[PDB]
Amino acid sequence: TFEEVVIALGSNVGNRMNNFKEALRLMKDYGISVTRHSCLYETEPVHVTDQPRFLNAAIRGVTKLKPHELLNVLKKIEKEMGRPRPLDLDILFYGKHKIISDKLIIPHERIWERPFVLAPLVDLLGTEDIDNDKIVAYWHSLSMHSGGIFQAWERLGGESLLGKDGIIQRVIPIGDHLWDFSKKTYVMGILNLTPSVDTAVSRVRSMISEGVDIIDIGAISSQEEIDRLIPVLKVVRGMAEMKGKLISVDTFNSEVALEAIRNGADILNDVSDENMHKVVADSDVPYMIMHMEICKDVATELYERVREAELSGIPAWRIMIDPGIGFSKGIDHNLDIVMELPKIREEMAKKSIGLSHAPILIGPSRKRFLGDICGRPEASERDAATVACVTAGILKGANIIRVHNVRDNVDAARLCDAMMTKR
Repeated sequence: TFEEVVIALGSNVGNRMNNFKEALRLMKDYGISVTRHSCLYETEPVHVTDQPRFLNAAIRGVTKLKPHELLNVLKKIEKEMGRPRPLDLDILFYGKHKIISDKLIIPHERIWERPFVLAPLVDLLGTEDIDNDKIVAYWHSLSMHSGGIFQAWERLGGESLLGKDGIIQRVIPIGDHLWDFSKKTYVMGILNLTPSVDTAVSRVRSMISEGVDIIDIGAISSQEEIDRLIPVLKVVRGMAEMKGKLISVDTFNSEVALEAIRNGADILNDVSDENMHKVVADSDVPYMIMHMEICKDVATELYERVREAELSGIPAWRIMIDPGIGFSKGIDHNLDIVMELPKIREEMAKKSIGLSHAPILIGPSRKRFLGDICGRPEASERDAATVACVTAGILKGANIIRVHNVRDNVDAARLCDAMMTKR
């Protein structure tokens, strides 16, 4: 009926991400249902060349098509996009057993010595979830030196391969650029619209001189919200000071999402509408999702929502995570999220290793819990507590911090990044 497959994607030709976007469409139409996307990888060349760097990924899906039928749809997509060849599609795994034909070694022995194949492969697999992931145990056993796919990766260098002096980098695509949200801590400054246009621009100008990276503009009724957001969105986007800076926008209203994307919003931050998945699917914008036994609860809660999002055509490689600090009505839960960020990632890794590597944004800034712990009932008096909390979260792995006081938190990010530099 349906056989589970894993296909690798590779491109260093044209708009590399357009090729991957196109391949994913033609895969759907020609009878391939993609259930899981890997993270995106940008691989350095291991020899001297003037060629562009490769973008490498992998997908996992169900298909009726037989091996030779499937291979021919991939060869078809390859030629059809080609009218040098833009896009490599390779079958990594078909069903449960090794296939051999004239040219069809599935899985080829090369995949256990290619980090740009193995890293994205690993992301499609959970470390536990054996209950619901029956086919994976077989893939593991097709490894040439045993210990599963996971130990093949480890043999190559595992996660040590990504980072400072890395062969290869996990990257998030934002329009025409690739951002490595793991290379340093990115600081997202809050610009709130209910505490006008001229104040907004001077706020932003100040955040930019304070060291900010990303501007979070957040504003309920579908038109009221368009009327407040879109004008300042337009202005902020045009600012000369905002060249090569990102803008996230905070909404749950698909119509605000669509209008914001159209008007220069780089990241869309949902907090929760089935129209939304569709808006974010047509677009090329990163999709940040917020969370609604704490580690396990947050992991699985998040996972369920990412599985939903992948299935509705939103790859995991442009999905970002906020565990939702300071929505929990209590101290102990908020401290856990910050201090147990690596544990949340293990719990995510159990269902999806890819999601375990997704960039994580924390927003502790002047939340009540800092107040209750430090005796700061005035929000504005909670900045020193916020620097401390943000320093903890970065040390426990956070990649983005959502802050009110840009300068003080930037000083903390710059220091955390110097401290965590391996030396």
